[PDB]
Amino acid sequence: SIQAEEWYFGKITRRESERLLLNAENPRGTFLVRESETTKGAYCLSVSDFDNAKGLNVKHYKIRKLDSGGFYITSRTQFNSLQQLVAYYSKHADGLCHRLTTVCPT
Ligand SMILES: *C(=O)c1cccc(OC)c1OP(=O)(O)O
Repeated sequence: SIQAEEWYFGKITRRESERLLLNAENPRGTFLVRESETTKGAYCLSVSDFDNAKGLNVKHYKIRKLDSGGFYITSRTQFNSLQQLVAYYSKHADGLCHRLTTVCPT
């Protein structure tokens, strides 16, 4: 159950995800997963970042889910569940702006 997950914010808008993530107290990698605004069946991983060029900012990554079963951001790297995907990206930055660190505070 992905809805049981504390990092799953469900049906919130992209603007709302940015409002929650653009809090000065959020370190790099603060994140949440929400439904995509327009892609049916896809989730969206919203992640905070920070650098001297952009300062505090937010990145969004589409998470696909196949009827065939797998969840992924890139088709080359798939998982059996959204939870496993989140766990993998909490250890590997790979192509993301930062590895996932802590769940976005309400
Ligand atoms: C996720 O689906 C996603 C990925 C990349 C960019 C955006 O919006 C900027 C995004 O959020 P969405 O709700 O528009 O799909």
